[PDB]
Amino acid sequence: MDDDGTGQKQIWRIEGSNKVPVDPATYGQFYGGDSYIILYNYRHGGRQGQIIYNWQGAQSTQDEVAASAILTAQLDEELGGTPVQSRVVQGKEPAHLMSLFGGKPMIIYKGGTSQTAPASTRLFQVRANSAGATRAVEVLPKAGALNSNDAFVLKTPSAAYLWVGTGASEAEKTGAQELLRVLRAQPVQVAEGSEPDGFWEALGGKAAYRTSPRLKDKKMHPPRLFACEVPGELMQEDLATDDVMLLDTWDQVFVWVGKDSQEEEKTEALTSAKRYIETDTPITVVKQGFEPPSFVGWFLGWDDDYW
Repeated sequence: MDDDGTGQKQIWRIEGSNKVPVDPATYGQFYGGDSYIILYNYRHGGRQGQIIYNWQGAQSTQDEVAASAILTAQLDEELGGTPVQSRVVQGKEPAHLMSLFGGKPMIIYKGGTSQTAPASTRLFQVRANSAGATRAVEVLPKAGALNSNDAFVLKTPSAAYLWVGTGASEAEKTGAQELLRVLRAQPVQVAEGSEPDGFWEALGGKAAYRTSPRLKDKKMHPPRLFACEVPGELMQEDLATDDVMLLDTWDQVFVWVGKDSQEEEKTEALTSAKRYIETDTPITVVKQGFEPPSFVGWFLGWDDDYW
């Protein structure tokens, strides 16, 4: 798709069985535990058209999802079934959808509706893909949560650190700032290995986080997650508990084993890992629930309570 995503849009959130208008002041912010609908109006090649994006966060419950069905179909009917439908999952947003925010990052708040209240020790992971689309995701305000490849955003109602990774980009730098903007707070530009005392004091305590040689390093052979090749941003949900996943991080290959996978799966997973390499490196095996900081690092906004 080629449109610049600066057309007139409207954004509802699924609340029970209805869609309720989201504050236009806050378009671009999204609760991860909530589904949304975006009527996007655009003119292009002399012809107007509409796009319905049906966004659904990672924590979004099945009843929410099922309700967005009726809602979408209704909305669609109202407009005379002309708009182009597209259901989207947190992290698999197409370029177009990510451009709908005038360059601003998509920020995703932990929690959502059932509207909760935001715990003001709150960590935010900030990652950009190749094309620059930037996502700002809220992780648990712990300490082993950080990684060198990203920029991160801390907050206490006292201090507000913009933690930079050594493999972070300007696009990742910017978006952290743009978050702080929305978050109404004043930054303190930290780098990796130059943290104040109060830093780790807010994280709960210093702990050697999601770090590695390929996560640390600067000039990016990107990560590549295979089931037994997952497209888009590498999410925790991407990890089917009844499967073995290959995570090739280029100078390392992991073999993530799902809790409920059969044996022969792990057995040829490994076999496949070996043939995958030798047809142009550690083959570290990791079990579900037992994820080393070096594994979890590559994922966008990992939860430990997740399962």
